[PDB]
Amino acid sequence: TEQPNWLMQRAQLTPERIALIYEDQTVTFAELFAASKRMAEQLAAHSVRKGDTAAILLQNRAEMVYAVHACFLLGVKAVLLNTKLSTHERLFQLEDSGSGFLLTDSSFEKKEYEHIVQTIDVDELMKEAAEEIEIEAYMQMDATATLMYTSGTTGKPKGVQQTFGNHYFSAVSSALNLGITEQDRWLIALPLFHISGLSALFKSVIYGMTVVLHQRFSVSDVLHSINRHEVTMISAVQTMLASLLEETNRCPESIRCILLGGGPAPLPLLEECREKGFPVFQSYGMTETCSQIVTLSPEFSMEKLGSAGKPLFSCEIKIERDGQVCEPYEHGEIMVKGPNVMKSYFNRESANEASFQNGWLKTGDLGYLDNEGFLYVLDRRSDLIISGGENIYPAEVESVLLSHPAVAEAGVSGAEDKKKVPHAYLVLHKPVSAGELTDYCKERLAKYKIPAKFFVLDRLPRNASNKLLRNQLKDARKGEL
Amino acid sequence: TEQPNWLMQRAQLTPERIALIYEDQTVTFAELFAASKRMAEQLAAHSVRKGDTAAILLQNRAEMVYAVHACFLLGVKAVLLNTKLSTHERLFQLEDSGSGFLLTDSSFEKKEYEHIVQTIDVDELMKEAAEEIEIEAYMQMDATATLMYTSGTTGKPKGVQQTFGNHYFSAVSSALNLGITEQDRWLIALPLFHISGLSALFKSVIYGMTVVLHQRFSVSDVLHSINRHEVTMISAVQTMLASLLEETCPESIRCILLGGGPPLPLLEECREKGFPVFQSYGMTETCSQIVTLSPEFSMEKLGSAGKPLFSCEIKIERDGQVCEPYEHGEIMVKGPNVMKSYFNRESANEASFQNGWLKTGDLGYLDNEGFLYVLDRRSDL
Ligand SMILES: Nc1ncnc2c1ncn2[C@@H]1O[C@H](COP(=O)(O)O)[C@@H](O)[C@H]1O
Ligand SMILES: Nc1ncnc2c1ncn2[C@@H]1O[C@H](COP(=O)(O)O)[C@@H](O)[C@H]1O
Ligand SMILES: [Cl-]
Ligand SMILES: [Cl-]
Ligand SMILES: [Cl-]
Ligand SMILES: [Cl-]
Repeated sequence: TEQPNWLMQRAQLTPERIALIYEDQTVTFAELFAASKRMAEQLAAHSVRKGDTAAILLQNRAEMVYAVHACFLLGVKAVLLNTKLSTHERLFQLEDSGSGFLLTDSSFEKKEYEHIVQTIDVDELMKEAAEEIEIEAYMQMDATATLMYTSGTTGKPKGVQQTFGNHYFSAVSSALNLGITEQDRWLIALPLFHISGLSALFKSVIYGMTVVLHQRFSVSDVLHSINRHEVTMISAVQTMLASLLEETNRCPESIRCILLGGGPAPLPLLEECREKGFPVFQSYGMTETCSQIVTLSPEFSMEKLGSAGKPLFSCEIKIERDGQVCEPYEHGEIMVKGPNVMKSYFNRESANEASFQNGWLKTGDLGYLDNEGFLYVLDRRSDLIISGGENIYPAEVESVLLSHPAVAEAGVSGAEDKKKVPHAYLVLHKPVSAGELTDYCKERLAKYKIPAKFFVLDRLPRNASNKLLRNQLKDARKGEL
Repeated sequence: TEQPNWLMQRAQLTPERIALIYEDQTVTFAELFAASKRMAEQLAAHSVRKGDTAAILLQNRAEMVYAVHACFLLGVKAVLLNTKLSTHERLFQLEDSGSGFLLTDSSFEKKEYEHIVQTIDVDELMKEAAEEIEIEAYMQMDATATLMYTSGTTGKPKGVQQTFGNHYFSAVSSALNLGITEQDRWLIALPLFHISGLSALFKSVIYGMTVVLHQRFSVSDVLHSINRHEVTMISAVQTMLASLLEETCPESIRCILLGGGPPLPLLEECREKGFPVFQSYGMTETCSQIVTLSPEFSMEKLGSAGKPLFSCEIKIERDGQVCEPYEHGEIMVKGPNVMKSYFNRESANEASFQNGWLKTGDLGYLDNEGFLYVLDRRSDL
């Protein structure tokens, strides 16, 4: 039911291992526990009470790391806010979460939220003095540690309640998938308010592993940093990976693991990764699962094109259609289970009752398993297009459209015909003929899947997580033929 | 509260990794799961049902490993009997544990136990046909997996109830401690009925790590195995460590896990000849080690057990209050790898547990830097 605070214990065990390398600075676990302890004392001074909820609105900085751990030490549910949310979107999550506080800095417009929560400035806060406190030495495994909002393109975002046990099991289960050395160091250049970034902070204290932290992704800063600090592990999305490949001949020899999240990698991209010696682990997972729950090892990259792999140890997946488990290759909804799967959505009775079934979580993702149990992810249930009687998965068409030389971004929505039909929306680099494109699709897609008409834009309607909002491409800009 | 069966999931994930190296043979996890499922189907034919208690009396053999897993797959508590005990020490434990079965072989006299339990001969048992069964695909974390008796110099042995949870957390904590590698291989030449040998079996299937198994310890056979199979981890008692060092330390070996008492002569020859020896403190109650001392500290934290594994806790108490460094007191352990309760010992359970902590019955102190020094059991003084 409880473990010692990971940071306190990590500090007690290996006080002088590096916890955080951030720009110039290095921070030891002892230092990090010290920083975090005093920040907790300062928050304690501003009336932040055990059992409260503080929201965090910060770019990737050492202070954000301290704030997360400080909340832990005070016993305060931490809400991680996407910094690219609109003012309105932030306000909703502040209200919905029941935050009493917003810990932000001068880089945001604090006063915009003062009317609903007690705003606090990470840097103005740190200067202060306060009565020292006796910290929570124990984490309760079933307590909500962090709340994180989903960013699906359907509906109002849901707060995922992630327990200390969730995070612990995520970290452990991942180490059994990837192994762990004392020489391991992990580069995080993704936001810490997304679970790919946040979970690394917990991997760190639990493994006693250094996290090298970048505020943003810039390929040269990362490559330098990789070499300056002997980085063995990096987390990436497809675009960060594409950039690493074009900026290198071979893969930096320090790197032993590239954890690719977000979506599949197109066949040419992986094939070069194998050629240039890039050890790419593809993965599937979500906010609901506290980072990855399924992974594919490099040695299966080409052999299992399009697969997210197999579940981590202690975890399970299955595929279901109307209450019944699906045969191999039969499309259905992906369901997940394991000690890393979230408690429940916060304050969402309807979604909870609908998304759970006997300890399994319904992910909202469509997919299937092949005979060996590898998982293939189709994309969201909600974006399904039944054109004929048959199903159309937008991610499939977008993929074929995107692989074209002249296509920059592709989006597929289901319009109407006296028979729903598929429409494409292409951002372009070069110009491209609708005949030149229809025949690219002809070669690569069943006829009924191919986009009826084509539209063109300069940008496609994305939410604050860069996710394509399909319901809304009707419309923005002008499309020809 | 539940995990899929470690062996089943491990066989699903990496079917052809080597589970077991024993003598000639090697057994893949797919094979280990097939063998353990078969044996479990054969036990079921002999009326061994879910919720029963089976004792196991065997030397280190591949067949013992199957038996352990067959119990898990059946939902059957496994009692591991020390083969070097007297028959009556064994009969006491069979009665105490409520075993309905004893799995053993020709090496032992079955007729010596059958007036109390049904006896089953592992090798005859295997030769038999059996209908297929629906195995137990989940381990409940809070259920007893194995019952293992205390080697009590302090009176009547107690059955340590070791949960699936305890074993898992023990294996996970140790990994956080030592690190784990695909290339890692662990040699066991110690008895499987002691927790030090048993726990490798669980490490094996949770990590997906090969265990190199050895019926007994003979320096020549062990060093030949170490090299032929590139062992990286090995579990050893004080005696075995003297014997191996006297015959020279293989580059292949990365960790030597030492168990039992704390010898200033001994350790430096290890450092010199190049032995990465990890000193440790554990008990049956903690389902393996709960404290370890890295080689980086042998000199000079002399006489120290080391520091608690992650998730695990160590304090030192006298009267009913916390001692200070370095003031002596009774060592008390705590953590998810620590046994819940002794089997059918109401008095000893309240005696031994003060608020989530286990009174260890050993005395010791912590230094300024919080390392553990273990002195002697409080009993004799
Ligand atoms: N490997 C993958 N392949 C396809 N879709 C993915 C993959 N990983 C994540 N996703 C999508 O991203 C969602 C998780 O979103 P988030 O909570 O924002 O990380 C999942 O439900 C999937 O729909
Ligand atoms: N390094 C050590 N120093 C002192 N006593 C030990 C050490 N290792 C094990 N023991 C004793 O062995 C007991 C458990 O032995 P066993 O239950 O047979 O594993 C512990 O309670 C300790 O008292
Ligand atoms: Cl380590
Ligand atoms: Cl639930
Ligand atoms: Cl025999
Ligand atoms: Cl071999």
